[PDB]
Amino acid sequence: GLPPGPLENSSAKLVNDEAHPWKPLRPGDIRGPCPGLNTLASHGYLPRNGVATPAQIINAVQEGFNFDNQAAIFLTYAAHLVDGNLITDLLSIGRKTRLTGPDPPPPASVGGLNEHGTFEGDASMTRGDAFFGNNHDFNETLFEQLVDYSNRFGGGKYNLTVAGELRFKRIQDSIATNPNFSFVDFRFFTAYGETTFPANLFVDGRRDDGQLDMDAARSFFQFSRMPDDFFRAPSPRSGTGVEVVVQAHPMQPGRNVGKINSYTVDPTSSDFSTPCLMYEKFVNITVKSLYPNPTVQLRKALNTNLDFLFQGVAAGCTQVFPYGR
Ligand code: HEM
Ligand SMILES: CCCCCC/C=C\CCCCCCCC(=O)O
Ligand SMILES: *[C@@H]1O[C@H](CO)[C@@H](O)[C@H](O)[C@H]1NC(C)=O
Ligand SMILES: *[C@@H]1O[C@H](CO)[C@@H](O)[C@H](O)[C@H]1NC(C)=O
Ligand SMILES: *[C@@H]1O[C@H](CO)[C@@H](O)[C@H](O)[C@H]1NC(C)=O
Ligand SMILES: *[C@@H]1O[C@H](CO)[C@@H](O)[C@H](O)[C@H]1NC(C)=O
Ligand SMILES: *[C@@H]1O[C@H](CO)[C@@H](O)[C@H](O)[C@H]1NC(C)=O
Ligand SMILES: [Cl-]
Ligand SMILES: [Mg+2]
Repeated sequence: GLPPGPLENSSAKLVNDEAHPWKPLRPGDIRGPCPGLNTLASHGYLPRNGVATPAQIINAVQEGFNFDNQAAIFLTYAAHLVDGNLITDLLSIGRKTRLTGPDPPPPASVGGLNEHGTFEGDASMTRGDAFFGNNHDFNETLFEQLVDYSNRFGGGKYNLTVAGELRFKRIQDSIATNPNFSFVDFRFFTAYGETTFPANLFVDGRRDDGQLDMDAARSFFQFSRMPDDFFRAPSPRSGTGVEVVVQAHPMQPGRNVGKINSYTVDPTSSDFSTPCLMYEKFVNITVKSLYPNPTVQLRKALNTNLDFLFQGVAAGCTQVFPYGR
């Protein structure tokens, strides 16, 4: 289906309401590395089994959290192109599942949001690096480090100042311990934006003061659960304040080169000075590598989802056509 448009009414409102109660997981229900999508699934804004269409994800992030339309389109179609089934139009918000339907040929993985190095990647705040065995489950030790950083830099709340310090701490922890640490291109961009989302979208919309309390933080990050009486944000937003997080500790894109403490800058990577290059590499290298020579029906589904992705790309970038027009 076509990407949904913006909300007709973007006011703050109760989203933890009678039609969207929290429920625990049933056998087979899928949760993944994103506390936002996990919460929408666990309140029935998404299918509770954690398998959804791109149109369902965009409608859910808008309706439940007031995620802005352009950000919703960009992230949802990027995730879907690399992790979703383009023929069935289904994406797992976590593990690979037969529920997304018959797989395309390799090297396409259709691995769900849990797939390392497509969307998901290293130096997550509350999830471990894939090298350490689990890139998707809530991690109590890492959450307690978020709490400690909130206590030291946020007077006990998570805010953009905390985000700037913890983002850097998590990068330095991956450099020191993950010999395969990768922090380039799409992950370099998304890792900074994600640190703003708790301050912008998990804060009750009646306050909208960017100060997330640790009870609410644990409820979203661990239990995929809105606070009792949670109001969504009072206007559409996604990553506003990311400039504060970058400014705290500016980093160049790079990777460890098969050993700890070997962080080597990659001059072929996009960075914040080359946002259009991030889009071009994502399509020309990442998507094309999964679907190098697609059959007629896949090519058509790729071209449709690539058009939708471009709708979420900031004005002033040129659309690229890896399978022609
Ligand atoms: C619109 C579509 C969305 C997609 C496709 C998506 C996908 C993802 C993925 C794959 C990750 C894992 C990246 C990583 O840390 O390795 C992630 C992280 C995250 N997402 Fe989402 N997300 C979306 C929307 C949102 C929304 C609406 C929120 C909040 C309301 C949100 C909050 C987060 C947070 C806080 C993290 C970081 C978790 C951490 O580092 O501990 N996302 N998202
Ligand atoms: C734009 C904020 C920088 C980092 C935050 C994570 C990335 C995406 C948030 C939504 C922006 C969607 C369009 C970006 C434009 C582009 O891809 O060139
Ligand atoms: C918009 O939503 C608000 C509360 O969420 C409500 O008070 C108002 O009546 C709504 N506007 C329309 C167009 O219905
Ligand atoms: C290691 O990094 C490579 C790409 O640099 C990636 O393909 C691979 O999945 C990573 N593995 C883990 C578990 O980090
Ligand atoms: C959580 O993260 C810590 C710190 O990186 C790690 O040592 C631990 O093995 C992870 N897993 C669990 C289940 O706590
Ligand atoms: C985070 O909270 C601390 C303590 O209240 C404060 O000094 C700092 O200015 C806050 N930062 C933001 C961006 O709100
Ligand atoms: C992507 O491929 C297009 C041609 O399809 C080309 O114009 C563009 O320069 C490429 N961008 C890269 C590799 O960054
Ligand atoms: Cl919007
Ligand atoms: Mg991760």
